[PDB]
Amino acid sequence: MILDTDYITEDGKPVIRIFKKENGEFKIEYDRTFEPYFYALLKDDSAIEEVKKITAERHGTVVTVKRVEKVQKKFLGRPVEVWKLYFTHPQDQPAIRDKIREHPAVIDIYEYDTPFAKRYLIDKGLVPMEGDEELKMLAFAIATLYHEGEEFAEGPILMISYADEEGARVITWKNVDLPYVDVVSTEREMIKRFLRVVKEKDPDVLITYNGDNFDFAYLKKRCEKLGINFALGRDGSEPKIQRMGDRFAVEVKGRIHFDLYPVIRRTINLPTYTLEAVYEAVFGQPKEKVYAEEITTAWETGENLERVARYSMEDAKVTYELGKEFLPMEAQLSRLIGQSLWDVSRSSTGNLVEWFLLRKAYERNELAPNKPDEKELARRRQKYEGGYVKEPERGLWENIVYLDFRSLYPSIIITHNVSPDTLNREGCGEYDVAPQVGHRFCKDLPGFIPSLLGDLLEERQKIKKKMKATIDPIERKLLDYRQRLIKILANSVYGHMGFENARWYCKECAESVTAWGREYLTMTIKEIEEKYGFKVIYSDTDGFFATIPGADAETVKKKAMEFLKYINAKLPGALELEYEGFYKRGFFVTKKKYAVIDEEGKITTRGLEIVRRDWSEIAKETQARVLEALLKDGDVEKAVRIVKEVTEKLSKYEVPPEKLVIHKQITRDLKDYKATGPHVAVAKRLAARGVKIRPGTVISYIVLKGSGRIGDRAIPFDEFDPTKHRYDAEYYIEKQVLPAVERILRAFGYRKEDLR
DNA sequence: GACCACGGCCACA
DNA sequence: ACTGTGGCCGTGGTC
Ligand SMILES: [Mg+2]
Ligand SMILES: [Mg+2]
Ligand SMILES: [Mg+2]
Ligand SMILES: [Mg+2]
Ligand SMILES: [Mg+2]
Repeated sequence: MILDTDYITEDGKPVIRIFKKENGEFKIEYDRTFEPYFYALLKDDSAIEEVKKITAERHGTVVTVKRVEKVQKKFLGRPVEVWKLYFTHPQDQPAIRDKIREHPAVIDIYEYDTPFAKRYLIDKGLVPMEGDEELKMLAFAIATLYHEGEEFAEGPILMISYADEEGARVITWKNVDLPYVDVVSTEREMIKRFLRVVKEKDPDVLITYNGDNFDFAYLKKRCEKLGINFALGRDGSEPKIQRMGDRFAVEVKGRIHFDLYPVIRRTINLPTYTLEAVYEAVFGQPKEKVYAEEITTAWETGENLERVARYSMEDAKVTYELGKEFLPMEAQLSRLIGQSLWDVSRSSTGNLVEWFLLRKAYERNELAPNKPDEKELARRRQKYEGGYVKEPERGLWENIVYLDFRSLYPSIIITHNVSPDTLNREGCGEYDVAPQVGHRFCKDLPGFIPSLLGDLLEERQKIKKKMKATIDPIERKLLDYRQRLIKILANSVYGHMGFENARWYCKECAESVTAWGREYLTMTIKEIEEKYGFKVIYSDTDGFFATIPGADAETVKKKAMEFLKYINAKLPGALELEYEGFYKRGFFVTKKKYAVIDEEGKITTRGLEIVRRDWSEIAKETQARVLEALLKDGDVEKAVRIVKEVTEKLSKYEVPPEKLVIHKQITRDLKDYKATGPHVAVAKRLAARGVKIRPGTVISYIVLKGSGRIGDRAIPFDEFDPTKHRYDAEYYIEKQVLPAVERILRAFGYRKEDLR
């Protein structure tokens, strides 16, 4: 199983290292033959001699062009004659590429910025994380001595915890009498001890939670001060720091540092992403938090260090469990993209399609288009039309079915051969024409994008079959991961075609896809109402809810089964309207806000406040209860009882203040805010007391009793003292709870007055 | 100083 | 930095 790749230098020449795990043991393959290269497009091939003599400067050494090969690749499906420029070392390309672009006779250079070791995974057609090879893992967290107004890592590391299959344990340089605590003297002896434990266990994966930004950085600083060789690398190297936009990530050569924080950021949507919050969300059991002030006071008085030892042990223990939950799927995603788990677990879904496409393009000798320059980025701000959204037949409904298209946009791309290399291609013998936008798409040959999407969705269906037949339990959920990941990857290809900074940007393709989706959807909505007598209640991009007025459920079910047969014969190619589900009732508020109820009894909520992070828990709780009271029982008078009870509780300040917290993210530099809402009024006051407020910070505030601007009297919930503060009951009654339940109960003639 | 457009956040498909 | 479509509110600007 390939685990990562990099390269070292030997007498100037680069050497690819493939970090594998084969037949139970770690091993390193070395390749001294792979040469670095990029392509160049010339006016006349004669100029190759002027450019083969281009020169530049790096490391006090002159970078020159090794050799040049003339090759034929495709660019936009067209036969193009390009010049392959080889170099001796990867670091030659930055030093000389910009000087090459500016030569008179070069139209453009391509694929000039692909990391050498990632280039290798592609050019050699190798796949990380392939095989049944099981990986030995190890989580670790640290405790620190924090004082306000101190430099980062001014204080020592107090505890180092680690967990795996064998259990959780804490090293610490003070006596705590707990069976899982290993005591040493000095923190230098705990760090060397941790190195001893990691080196002995030789784990394939080191799982942290924000170890990209705290744990490894703190360990580094301490190791510099105490003169410790912090050689976690399987080659004996120290952790390597890379830039991650305005952040950092840490490599451990020969291993996979799997930081769970970015992974869980994208995979789960939570109000706050503390280790304790994420653990409760994922496993249903709560995790207790002890704070830095608690930890420092415990360490310097020597008292109650055992609860700090328990916190550190749990940090590692729960970090191992989340590692086991989130790693296998991310290892399947690594397999799909053809990039290392370290990279993929730190990449956006938008970044990954480029890597997948890059690999496919190389498979098909297709010259990857360059990333856009800033002038083209401005030509790419033209907008287009998206999905059709119907104003819901606002109110409550009976016996409704949801019909949705199977992968509407991929079906469209495949069926009509939508690709930048098929758009308005001249001299074809068969075309399809997009509605409204009128873009013609050649069909003589399958295009780049439709070929991959077909291979992808074909593979996904193969996977799902072998899965349902698989006789191994792990391989089952592995295959389950692969096909689930293929579905997400398929429907990010449309988003790519419209993305500002996408290599295969094609606005004409992107708007042709949405145009076809709107035609097909509004057509089926027309046919189901006219031919079959339904009424479409609400329709977003690729589906709709509908029923037959004053009709049975069995009548709605069977007749809808009929309409599916009728409409799927009318639908061309891979388009397919399917029967997603039946629901006994459903309330529809506005566009993007509804909630339906199974005949088994499960409620599904969409877009309403119940699903919103930035709404108080008391409002979401109470609205939920009002939904159940209606969808489950039609008890319009139980719903009003709920609201009157809740408002009475708030007015008596009887509601737990924990339910009144509002979570809003910071998205930019506070310098750059033009409008200051309450959460950025809190933030600006926090930074004024020296708190790091970066993009991503989840402000969590409460509104205290008073008058005037909400922001002027909102405080962080970190600082709510029920003996020194009264929350603003009037705000949470009148500006949170009532407005949320009222949008629903207005359909039955209830004003906010009727809800007390 | 009542009325409102709207930065700004997050949801949906 | 995957897309477009959309609801909602605290805030300050407006005649
Ligand atoms: Mg790497
Ligand atoms: Mg930490
Ligand atoms: Mg058509
Ligand atoms: Mg955009
Ligand atoms: Mg829909």
